[PDB]
Amino acid sequence: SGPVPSRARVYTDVNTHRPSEYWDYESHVVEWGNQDDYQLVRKLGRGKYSEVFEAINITNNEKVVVKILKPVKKKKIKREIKILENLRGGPNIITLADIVKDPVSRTPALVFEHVNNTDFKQLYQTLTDYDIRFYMYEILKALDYCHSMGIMHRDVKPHNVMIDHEHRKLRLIDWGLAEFYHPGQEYNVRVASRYFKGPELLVDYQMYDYSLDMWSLGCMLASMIFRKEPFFHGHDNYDQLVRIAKVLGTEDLYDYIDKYNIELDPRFNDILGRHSRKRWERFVHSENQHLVSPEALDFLDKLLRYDHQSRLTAREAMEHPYFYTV
Amino acid sequence: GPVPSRARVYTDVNTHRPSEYWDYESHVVEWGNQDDYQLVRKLGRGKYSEVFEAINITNNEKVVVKILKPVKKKKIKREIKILENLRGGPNIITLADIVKDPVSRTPALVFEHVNNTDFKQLYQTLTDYDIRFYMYEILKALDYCHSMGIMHRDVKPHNVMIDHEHRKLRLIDWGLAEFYHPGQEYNVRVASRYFKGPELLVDYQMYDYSLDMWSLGCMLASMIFRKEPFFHGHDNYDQLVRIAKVLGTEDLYDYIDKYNIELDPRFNDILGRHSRKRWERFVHSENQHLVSPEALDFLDKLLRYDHQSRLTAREAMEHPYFYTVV
Ligand SMILES: Clc1cc(CNCCc2ncc[nH]2)ccc1-c1ccccc1
Repeated sequence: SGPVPSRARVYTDVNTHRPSEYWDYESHVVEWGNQDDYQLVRKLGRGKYSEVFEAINITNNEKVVVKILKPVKKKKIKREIKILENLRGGPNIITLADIVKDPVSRTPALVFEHVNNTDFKQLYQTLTDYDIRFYMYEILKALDYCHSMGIMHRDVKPHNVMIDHEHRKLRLIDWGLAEFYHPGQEYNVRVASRYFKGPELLVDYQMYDYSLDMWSLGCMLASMIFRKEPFFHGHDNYDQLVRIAKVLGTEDLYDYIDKYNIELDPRFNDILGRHSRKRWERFVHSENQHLVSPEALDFLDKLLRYDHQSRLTAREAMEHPYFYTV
Repeated sequence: GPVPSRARVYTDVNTHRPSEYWDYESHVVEWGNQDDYQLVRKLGRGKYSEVFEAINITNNEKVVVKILKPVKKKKIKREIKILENLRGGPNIITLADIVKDPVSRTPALVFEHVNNTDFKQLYQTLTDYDIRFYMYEILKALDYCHSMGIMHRDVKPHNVMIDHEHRKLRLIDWGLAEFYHPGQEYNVRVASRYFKGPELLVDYQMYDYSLDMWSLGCMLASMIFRKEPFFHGHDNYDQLVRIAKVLGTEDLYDYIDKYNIELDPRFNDILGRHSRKRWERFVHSENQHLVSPEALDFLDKLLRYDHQSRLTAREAMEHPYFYTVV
C-alpha cells in the first residue's frame, strides 16, 4: 500500500504536549531590531543563501557574527529564527543575540555570539584521541538538548560545528535546515549535505526523526578517527547510498528497505550492485591507528546503521564506554 | 526669530542614510490586487481613512484593511514608505500589502490583524502592573521608530491597539508620521488636541521625537489618574491653558524664553497665571491603586514644557517605574 510508518524512540511527543505557539514557526511574530547598533568589520564567508560577517556591537564594544540572509524563502527564515529562539541558551548551541534588518536594504540578518574558530584542517593535525571524545561529547550535549526540545538539526557536518580549541568551546550552528519533530510527519528528504545524508534520505523515506543527526555524527566520527574526509564520498545522492553500501553491505540495505516497505528509485538498480559488510578495523592504518580503539569502533558501529531506529540516541551515545574518559 | 533645536538622540540617523530611505516622494509604490481580500465589517472611520476587518481568501487569515481617501498622494506615499521602513519593528503594526480596488482605484493598506480588547472592560480591570507593562510595550515601538528616524506625531489611546488575551500591543495609524531631519521646521497641525505637545500649541516648528514623549505622558497621566483626557482643551489655544493649569505659567515663560518663541496674541486674555501643581493632587480613591512615587516621578519627567528636557524613549525604558517589567 505504501511505506511502513516509524517514530523516534526518544522525545517522541515533546512537541505534541507543548502549546501551538512553540512549534508553529509560521505564526511566530518576528521583531527586527535596528541594524545601526552593528558595524560590519569583514566578510567571514559566503554560503548558498547567506553571507556571514564579523561585526562589532557599537552599544557595548562586543564582537558579534552577522549572517545576512538572501530572503529567498520567508517560511525558512521564520523556522530558523523560531528554532534559534527556542534553543537560545542550550548547551553548545550558537546564541542568537539579535534579529535585525538594515533600513534601506530591508534584508533579514541574524546576529550571533562571536566564535573564534579553529580551522578544520588545523585542528585535525593536533586532534588527540581524547580530543575526538571530548568534542564528540560536546556535540552530543547540543543534540541531546535540541532533540529534547523536539528539534532535529538535519545538517550535522564539521562546517556547522564551530570550535575554539584554546577555550575548549564548541557551538553547533547553521540551524537553517532544522525542523520540529512531530511523530508520523513526513519530511522533505532534500536536507543535510550529501556526505552526511542518512540512508533514509537517500532512499526517500520521509518519516525520519532525530536519529538522522546520529547518522551524520557517525559520518563525522568515522572521518575523524580514520582520517578519511569525507568517510562516504558520494559524487551525487544516488552514488552516496552506493558509497555507504560499499561499507555497510547490500544485505542489510535490503533488510532495511524491506522492514519499512521502501520503493527503491529505478536509478538505483543499475549502480547499487552487491557488496559484503566490511569490518571497521579495515580502515585502520598507520596514519590513523593512534585515534582508533575498540571503544571508538564499537561506538561508530552503533551510529552507522541503516536502520534509523537501531542507531544510538544522543543520550545512549553519551553513556557509551567511548566517553568514560570525559 | 526662534532659537533652533535638535533631538538629543538619533539626531542624524536620516542624514547618514541614502536618499531612497527618507525620500518618500521618490518611493515606487506597487499596488497589488484587492481581490485576495474580502471585507467583513467596519472597525472605524478616521479623518481621511476607513478601517475594515477582512479575510485574506488565499490563506483564510484575518487582516486589517485601511481604505484611504486619496486627498493627498504625497501623504499616502509618506505613510507607505514609513510603514515599509518600520515593517517588523517591535509593536509596530505590520503592513502586509498595498492594494487598490480594481474598479475604485482607491488606495488601501493591508495590515496584520490585531484583535483589540474592548476598551471599557480593559479600563476598569486594569492594574498598576498592566499599565507598566503596556507602557513599556509602547516605549519599544517609539524607541524603535525614533531610531529609524521617524516620529509618530499621533500618539494617543486610539492609535494603540491592544490584544489583552495575548498581551499584544501595536502602535498604528502612521499617516501623520514623519522623517526627522535636524533643523527642519515641521507643520504644527499634527497629533490630536489632548495629546498635542506645548511646542505645537506655541507654534514652535523645530520639534523632534520628544513630541511623542509628551503625548505618551498624556496617556500615562490619563491612565494612572483615571481622567480622560488628562488635559481637556476645547481648542488649540485653550489646550495650552489646560497644561498651564497643571504645569504652571512660570515654567511656560521659561520655555518660550529659552527658544525665543513668539506667543500668539490669542494667548493674552486666556493664559492667566497658574501655580505649579504637585502630581499628588490628582490622586483620589478611585485611582490610588495605580499611582506610586515611581509613576509620579516618571510622569513628571515626561510632562515637561521643554521638549529637550523630556526623557527619550530609551531613558524612559530605564526608569524605576519599569523595574517590575521584563
Ligand atoms: Cl493606549 C491604550 C489603548 C487602548 C485601546 N485602544 C483602542 C484602539 C482602537 N480601537 C479601535 C481602533 N483602534 C487600551 C488601553 C490603552 C492603555 C493601556 C495602558 C496604558 C495606557 C493606555
